[PDB]
Amino acid sequence: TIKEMPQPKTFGELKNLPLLNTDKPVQALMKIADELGEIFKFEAPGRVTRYLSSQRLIKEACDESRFDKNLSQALKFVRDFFGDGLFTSWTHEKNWKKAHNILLPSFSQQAMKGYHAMMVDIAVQLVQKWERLNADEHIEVPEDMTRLTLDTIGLCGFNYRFNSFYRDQPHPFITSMVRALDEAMNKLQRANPDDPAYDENKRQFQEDIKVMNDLVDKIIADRKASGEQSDDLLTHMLNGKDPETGEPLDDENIRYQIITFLIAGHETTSGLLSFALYFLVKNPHVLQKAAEEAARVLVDPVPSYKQVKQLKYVGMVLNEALRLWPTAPAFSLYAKEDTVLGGEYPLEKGDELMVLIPQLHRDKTIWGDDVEEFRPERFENPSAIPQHAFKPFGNGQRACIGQQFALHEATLVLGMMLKHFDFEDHTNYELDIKETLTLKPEGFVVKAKSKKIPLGGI
Ligand code: HEM
Ligand SMILES: CCCCCCCCCCCCCCCC(=O)O
Repeated sequence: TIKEMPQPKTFGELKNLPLLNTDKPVQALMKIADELGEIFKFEAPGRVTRYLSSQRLIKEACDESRFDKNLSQALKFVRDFFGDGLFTSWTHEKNWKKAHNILLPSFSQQAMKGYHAMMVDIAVQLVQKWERLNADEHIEVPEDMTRLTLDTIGLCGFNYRFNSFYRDQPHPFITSMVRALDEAMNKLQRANPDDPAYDENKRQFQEDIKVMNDLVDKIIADRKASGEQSDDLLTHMLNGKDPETGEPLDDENIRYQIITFLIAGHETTSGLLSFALYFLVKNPHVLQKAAEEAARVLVDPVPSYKQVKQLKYVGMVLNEALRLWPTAPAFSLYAKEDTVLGGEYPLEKGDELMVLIPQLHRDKTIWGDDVEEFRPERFENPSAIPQHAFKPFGNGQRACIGQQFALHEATLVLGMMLKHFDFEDHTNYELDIKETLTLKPEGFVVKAKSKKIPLGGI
């Protein structure tokens, strides 16, 4: 001995399923995890997942020799349109490593230096929009963040312009992405999909996916012509060949990586830049500190690569935002063999472990008692932080390929936002967190008066 494991309330045949009959499943699971602690079992009709909340257990699950990435029920649903791309394939699925190798040089420090110019293009457009608002007006934060993040990935990665800033409503691709992620979440809590009560759902689902796939076609079409060709993420998808297998990617898989990187390459970064600004307005002193570093370092009209790299405190602000609200709030692992977790819990081959990231980031035994407060200075000495305490970019070889992309874009943009503007929480915003598997504040609005510093170029 050995336990034994805590389980939340059950509802007969459906077991734990009713508990997440909410538009906010992750957040509910955090509250469940507040009461039950480090580990709890969740069972739905014919599936069982153990949710982990503590560093001492999550460090173990992060042992790549014992546990490997698992497609959760969530990821299996996302696989309907993510296909067999990097996010939704098994580690030992031929197409994972093949694509990993092929696409990896598109995230090397030399690619970032080359993505910078286009990152600034989109950032300048956002600043300009904010500069051009009338005094009677406010900024819709996540809406504008999504505008930036999608346009950024679309240009740096595909040399395609979404022109999100030439639209006052969300881009159709986003509307369709949100509806498709929204359904994926809503299949988690129904376990009766056949029912023609869900006939309209799968009709709109297929409608959304076609909208997404129609865009990919335009992206590929634009590439074939072009001429003055770039050397970006798409160029590697078409021309790169994998040393191990000696193979290029097949067209079926390319289509899936375009959809994967268009979605996973912006959505969570949008959430990050939203949550980051929110915390900064709720915490006006750290904002000031961030504004000072911004102003001191960004001495040119347009930031260089080296200058973003110098925005140290901004980096800490984004990390602390990732601590409290990691925008991809969970990842799944399975036991490679029969094993015992933390000396107390016996697991069978292929049992599921969901890492509840936000709860991991609130483990008092790691972060000290003040876990709920926003304090970027925690990351002044990361060496003190134990291994596998901070995991907002996943784990191991299945960790986020686009991590430095997200951060660099988020650092540049937040840095520029703070140089050019003073922000005001005019409505005194109360945090509502929308759940689309990913996490993002809903209705978060602010006002910005211009610091009237000039811009433009590069
Ligand atoms: C704050 C911004 C971001 C967050 C919080 C984030 C979060 C994550 C997490 C938690 C995983 C691991 C998934 C899992 O274990 O199931 C992951 C993997 C991945 N992310 Fe990100 N990500 C971010 C930015 C990006 C960007 C900008 C891209 C595209 C350039 C991207 C593309 C991917 C891909 C392709 C994988 C899976 C790769 C593989 O398995 O080889 N991510 N991300
Ligand atoms: C942009 C890529 C999207 C991939 C999804 C990443 C977010 C992790 C999944 C969160 C779902 C958590 C809800 C619990 C689901 C359940 O057990 O029923």
